[PDB]
Amino acid sequence: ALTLSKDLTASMSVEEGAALTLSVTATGGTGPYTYAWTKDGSPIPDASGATYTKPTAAAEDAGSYKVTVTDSKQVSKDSTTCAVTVNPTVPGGLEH
Repeated sequence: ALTLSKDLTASMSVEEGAALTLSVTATGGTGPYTYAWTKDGSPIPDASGATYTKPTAAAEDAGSYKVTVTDSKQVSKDSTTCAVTVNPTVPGGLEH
């Protein structure tokens, strides 16, 4: 439940149109971080920057988001699991 200070996001459970922030500080690994972004079985929005937001996530936007970020001790750090579930109009689990 413990993030790096504040996380990029924690979780959104919805039908497609979830609310996602992807966020770290960036350089080529000096102070701020150089990176590899992935999510929990799914592709992430473009990647490789520092701070990006997905205001409405579609089907390939469903999974859990995580990031491998290296800084100035040449050390790779991991930033938080942001879990977004974006369903089709709903399959028989919630109210059906």
